[PDB]
Amino acid sequence: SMDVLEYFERLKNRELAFVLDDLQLSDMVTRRGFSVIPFDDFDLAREDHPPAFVLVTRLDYHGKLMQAWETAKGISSHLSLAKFDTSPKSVEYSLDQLLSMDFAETLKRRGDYYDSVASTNRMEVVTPGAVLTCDFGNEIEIANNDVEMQKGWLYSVAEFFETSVINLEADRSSYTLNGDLCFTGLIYLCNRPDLKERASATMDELMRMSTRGRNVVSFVDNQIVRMELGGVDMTATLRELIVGKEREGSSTEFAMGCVEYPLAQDWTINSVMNEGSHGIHVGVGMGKEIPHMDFIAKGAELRI
Ligand SMILES: [Zn+2]
Ligand SMILES: [Zn+2]
Repeated sequence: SMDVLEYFERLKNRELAFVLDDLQLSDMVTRRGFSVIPFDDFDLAREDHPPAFVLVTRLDYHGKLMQAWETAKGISSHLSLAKFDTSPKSVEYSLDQLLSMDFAETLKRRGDYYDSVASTNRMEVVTPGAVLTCDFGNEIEIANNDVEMQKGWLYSVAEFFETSVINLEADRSSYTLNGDLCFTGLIYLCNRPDLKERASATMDELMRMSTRGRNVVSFVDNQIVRMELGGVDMTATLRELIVGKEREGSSTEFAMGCVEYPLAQDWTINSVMNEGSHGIHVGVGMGKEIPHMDFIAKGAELRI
């Protein structure tokens, strides 16, 4: 059972089997010094298989990987970009971001942030013109927090870049949000091709707006009640895409990014890498009938 830092040092040193699902992306990966093997040729089931990094670009392959979880018997994480933007531009950006960052530095902030959620009942997020409060319940649901990677467990890399609390069982099974959050940009995640066809165009509009000025999201009783992007109120567009669907405005994720990205971020690119941006991000939607939006505030400071 390999240690997480042991895993990523090998990733930095190109000592991992790079499993790839779209071979048209092979040249960009091999140009970065990795030996690539197609997805359908790597035996995740064999226990002696070498420690692997899987890049899933396609939703059908994202499903094939999920089919192999209970059968997996070795060491593997995977960067799942199938549910975000899967263009070469997004893929090159995601890999450049991952391969440039300081992993050990990221994992300790992550460890420290979990040392903060467990102890405290209240968190205050201060952004330039806003303050957000988070009241953790007595029973919080969290994303996998293993620091030594277990055998047969398919780790999503992203969960190594953030400390994430989520309201999965019910609307407020873990935490409640009241107040405002001024954020930098956003990403959005869709689990189905049906949803991605409907919302992607709109969500990309919202992302580009986020570059044009003040971004602010407001919560009352853990329900999103206002969404300002580029200094303009878009709450009407928010309601059209959440009303009458799933839990509507219920916040679904409260998480803390732990990555000091050395390379410039691009907030027009819907890549999961941006969710790990050092700071705070809030989640709305489950990616089923509403895209799971993540309003990400970078330089945000925390208060207990
Ligand atoms: Zn998150
Ligand atoms: Zn999220």
